[PDB]
Amino acid sequence: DIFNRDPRDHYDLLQRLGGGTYGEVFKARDKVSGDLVALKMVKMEPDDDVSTLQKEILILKTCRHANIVAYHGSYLWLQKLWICMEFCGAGSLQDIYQVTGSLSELQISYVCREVLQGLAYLHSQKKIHRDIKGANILINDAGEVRLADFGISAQIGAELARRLEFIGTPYWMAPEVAAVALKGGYNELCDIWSLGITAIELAELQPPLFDVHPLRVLFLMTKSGYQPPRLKEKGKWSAAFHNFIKVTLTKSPKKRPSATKMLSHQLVSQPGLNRGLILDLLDKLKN
Ligand SMILES: Cn1cnc2c(-c3cnc(Nc4ccc(N5CCOCC5)cc4)c(C(N)=O)n3)cccc21
Repeated sequence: DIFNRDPRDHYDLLQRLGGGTYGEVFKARDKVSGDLVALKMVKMEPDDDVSTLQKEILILKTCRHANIVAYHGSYLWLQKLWICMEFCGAGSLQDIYQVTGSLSELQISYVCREVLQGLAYLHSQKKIHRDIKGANILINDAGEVRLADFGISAQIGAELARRLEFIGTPYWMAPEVAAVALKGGYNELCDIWSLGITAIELAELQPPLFDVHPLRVLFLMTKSGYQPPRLKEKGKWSAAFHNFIKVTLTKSPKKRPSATKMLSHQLVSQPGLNRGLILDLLDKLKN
């Protein structure tokens, strides 16, 4: 399950794909088969013991869904944990929309249906993703949509920095999460709000209030009179898209619909939503 060797023994490391609080991701090629993979490297600390690593690796290996990037294996070498996973050729939806411009309503509908399928699985497994945003939803060359990981709980190494990162960038978090370090707590329905913000992000190239200082956003979003965000151009979008934003962005978590409930919403249960819509989007990259 966890190899005691340098990942360089089995893989040719190619370009750095990106990074963040979750670690550094590299594109790699299997030396024998020639197949491409992604390797995420995380620096281990004196508290990351192998018993805890073993426990978290078994969860990484058993949490499997078609809409979540598949785990392939792992290596622990010179205080660095490397996680081998499926390679998503087109990168994240953020990498895509920062070239193509805004996604169409149908493209957003398909992405939301695919993400809701992933979230419904994670929630049935008593997990909360807590990291839904365009940069964390990956696309392969076939137009398939996959969550980069199962969220903040998939983090082995530097978990606290990743868990607290939203405080400096809270734009995608539900009001109940933004009320950090207060009595409230939250549940899996915070993921539904984050999916609603993400649908705005794909339509507008940034989440609502992205230009506002993160500490002012935390302050406003948790005020009693906070009005949940809306799409900026009423006319460009249909009544179904406006309603999907209205219900996913319900301020009270006790009134917000579940991932399974959202899967029957008119926007995501409509005919013709398939990977072909994202193949059309990836063709825009060529020009
Ligand atoms: C939280 N979080 C966010 N991202 C991840 C990832 C992660 C990140 N990037 C990936 N690939 C990738 C990135 C960029 C591009 N370019 C294409 C051409 O335009 C420029 C961008 C291509 C592929 C992959 C993967 N599996 O392939 N995974 C892994 C783990 C956690 C994560």
